[PDB]
Amino acid sequence: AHHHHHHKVRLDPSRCVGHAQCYAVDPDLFPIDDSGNSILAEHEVRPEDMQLTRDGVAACPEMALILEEDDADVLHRHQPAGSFYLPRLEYSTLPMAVDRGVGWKTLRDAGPVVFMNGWYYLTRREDVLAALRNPKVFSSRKALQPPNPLPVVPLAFDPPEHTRYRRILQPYFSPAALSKALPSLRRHTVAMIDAIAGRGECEAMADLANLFPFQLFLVLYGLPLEDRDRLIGWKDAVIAMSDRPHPTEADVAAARELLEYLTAMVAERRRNPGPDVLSQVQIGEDPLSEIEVLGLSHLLILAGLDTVTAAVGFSLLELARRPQLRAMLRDNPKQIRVFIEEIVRLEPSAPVAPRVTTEPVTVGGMTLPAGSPVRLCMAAVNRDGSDAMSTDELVMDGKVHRHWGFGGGPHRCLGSHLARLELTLLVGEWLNQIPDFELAPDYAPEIRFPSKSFALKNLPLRWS
Ligand code: HEM
Ligand code: F3S
Ligand code: NI
Ligand code: NI
Ligand code: NI
Ligand code: NI
Ligand code: NI
Ligand code: NI
Repeated sequence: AHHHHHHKVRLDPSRCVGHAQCYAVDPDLFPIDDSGNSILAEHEVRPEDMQLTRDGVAACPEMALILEEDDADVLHRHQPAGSFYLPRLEYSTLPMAVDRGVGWKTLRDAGPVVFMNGWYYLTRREDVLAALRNPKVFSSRKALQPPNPLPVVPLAFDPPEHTRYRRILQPYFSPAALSKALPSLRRHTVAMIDAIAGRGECEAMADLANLFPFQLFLVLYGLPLEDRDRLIGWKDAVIAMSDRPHPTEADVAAARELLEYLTAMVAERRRNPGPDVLSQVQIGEDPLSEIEVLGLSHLLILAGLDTVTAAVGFSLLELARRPQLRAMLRDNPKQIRVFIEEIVRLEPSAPVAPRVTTEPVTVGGMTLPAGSPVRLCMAAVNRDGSDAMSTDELVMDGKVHRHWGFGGGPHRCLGSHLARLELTLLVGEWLNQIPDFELAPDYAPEIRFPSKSFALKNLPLRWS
């Protein structure tokens, strides 16, 4: 018994991509810099800190924190294809509409690699996590730019270009940076909840979730608040047309009007820079060009808003069904954060990441030729059952869980800190003013499937 070995924890710097989940477990044990990346220095773990240290190590989706036995001494020194049968499924008949767990289980069980409708889906954690970390082989640039001259900054870039974009942009998107915005975001969120509360009922998607992200976006980036509904309209049309081989005249015009609006905004920020993000990325040691900030602005609008909308809906749905959970969470920011992580783990708004391979690669004993289109199944991995943080159930055990709902590897969601901030604000201020509410009768929650959204079609709520 009494040979109790002590432990040390260290950071593998090549694995950290700044998820900052470790910091959420304990900010003093797991410090981060102004870009949201761990600055933990290797050290002996105090016996009283062992459980929180294990929790932080368990929270990192890149496995970048390593706990090892502190056992160095004078003797023990520490040095400083086989598969030819391709499974095929039809995407559109996966059982997704009612229960994502049943849907991803159907896909997972067909095999490590499943061909559906032109794409190779990688369904298994080993392959997905490895592929996310291997941008040389699994390229984002080859997959994620429409043949559109406006660069999709930073989504459609590989290292080293991608690395520069992340170095430049992460200081503006970190927990430290966004904390300065929180009084503003909280004030606007309180106002939105107050508009809802006095009604006694809503259809939460159309009435709140569809509006809340763009409202806060305008506040964050200093855009005119009266432009919200025009901008939502443009966003909705440009999202809808991305799937269309032959966009309508209304589609083309919507895209043109959004481009013209953002072009004028970006040019004005370059002429008269203020203490805002879109101004400041355009000056300093390594400036972004106007076209780069324009591409970034389009990406934030088209990818950072409907994702939060969808997560709002799932958050309110689950609270509506669970009265005792509502009561625990109210005025409980630490457990609200636990809850929001479970919602993103179980109902990630972008459940797969597309890539194109640059060289042959063997996955599941199967070799995929160079140039293969590949979808990495984050959502399925989040539910693969391989540990207690990976079930199909909502798990409220007081701990921050690792998951891949915000992606992983270098493209890990740039807005992940913001998404968590907005979702925890919403849940907290909803429960503050609307502690008890229920689903309207005869409601069955479903997503629209197959489609470009994994969000609830609607969410009818009622209260007194
Ligand atoms: C719950 C809400 C959100 C979820 C589930 C989500 C999910 C994701 C995922 C999985 C990726 C990686 C895609 C890939 O590897 O190809 C990603 C990338 C990205 N997301 Fe988020 N997102 C959310 C909210 C936001 C917000 C609020 C913003 C900013 C306003 C945003 C901006 C971005 C950007 C700029 C990237 C590209 C990062 C890069 O390629 O380096 N997202 N998102
Ligand atoms: S910030 Fe922390 S959660 Fe992981 S990716 Fe870096 S050690
Ligand atoms: Ni002993
Ligand atoms: Ni002894
Ligand atoms: Ni001792
Ligand atoms: Ni040990
Ligand atoms: Ni050792
Ligand atoms: Ni030993």
